[PDB]
Amino acid sequence: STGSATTTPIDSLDDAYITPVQIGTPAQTLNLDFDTGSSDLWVFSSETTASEVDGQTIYTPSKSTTAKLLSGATWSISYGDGSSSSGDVYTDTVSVGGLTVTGQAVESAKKVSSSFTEDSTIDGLLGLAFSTLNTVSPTQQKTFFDNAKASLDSPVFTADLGYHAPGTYNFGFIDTTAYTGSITYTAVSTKQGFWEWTSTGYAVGSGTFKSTSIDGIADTGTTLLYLPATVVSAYWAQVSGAKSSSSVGGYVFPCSATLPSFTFGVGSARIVIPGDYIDFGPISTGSSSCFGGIQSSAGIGINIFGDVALKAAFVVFNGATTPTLGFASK
Repeated sequence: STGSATTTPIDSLDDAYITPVQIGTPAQTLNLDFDTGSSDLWVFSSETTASEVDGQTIYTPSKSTTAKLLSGATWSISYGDGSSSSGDVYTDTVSVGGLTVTGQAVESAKKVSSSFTEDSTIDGLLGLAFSTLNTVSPTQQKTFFDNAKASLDSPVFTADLGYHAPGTYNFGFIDTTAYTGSITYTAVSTKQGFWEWTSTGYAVGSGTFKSTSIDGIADTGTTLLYLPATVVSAYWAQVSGAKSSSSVGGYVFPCSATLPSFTFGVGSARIVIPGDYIDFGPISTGSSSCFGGIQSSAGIGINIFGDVALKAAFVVFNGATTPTLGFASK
């Protein structure tokens, strides 16, 4: 089997991407944030505290003839941005782009933090990291990809995120029309539950490439590119007037600037992020200070190749017995 679904930016900045997902019988379609940095499929639901729902579409398990309470199971998750959610668990039929999993754990939110409530465009998350990170207790549950893997033509999914435009998540096949050149594959460590890999270095603009190992995670659920402070300082030093602002929470730059590109290494290959992809617009409406798309990871504990980086590439998440990641230009 295969599946193919379009993923769409939630706003004009590409702050996140939503992909329609069919849950239950008859289908209830929710728009979920596919997140290769986490491993829970959770949804706004008929059980979510009413004051914490503001415009989202909810899953109502009582209206699904295939929903079954997973008795005793609870879940609770906290994300790197400080947001969180928790609740109970149903199993139900879940389909993405024509690919169907029966008995998928659908984690029904009883509580969500304010940032979820305040984002009316995201009806939940669909985790695509390794199932060892799944938070369901006392019986850990498998991700959608893990449940589908055996049925797929090839044990892979691909992320093809657009810049200010829709893109595609494919399951079970590699669309050879979706990228240019060849795909360069690189080793993955699953020891932290992430799609964790080592970039071979970077360049700023037309500058010379610096060979240096940068361990980080391919995370479709993180908006920006978070890298060591040395790398980020070297980037922003090429932008007149750019500075790190503790009050804003990162590097800002004059909105009048033209930003240089940023290149990262994948083995001997190179992925170029155009300068425009690094512009996240005014810090507040009408400001001439703009927020940068490359930020320091110093406070996180891990480097994160988020959407800023991934949308410059066609990315293969290879879930073979030994997982690997592939990157191609497009």
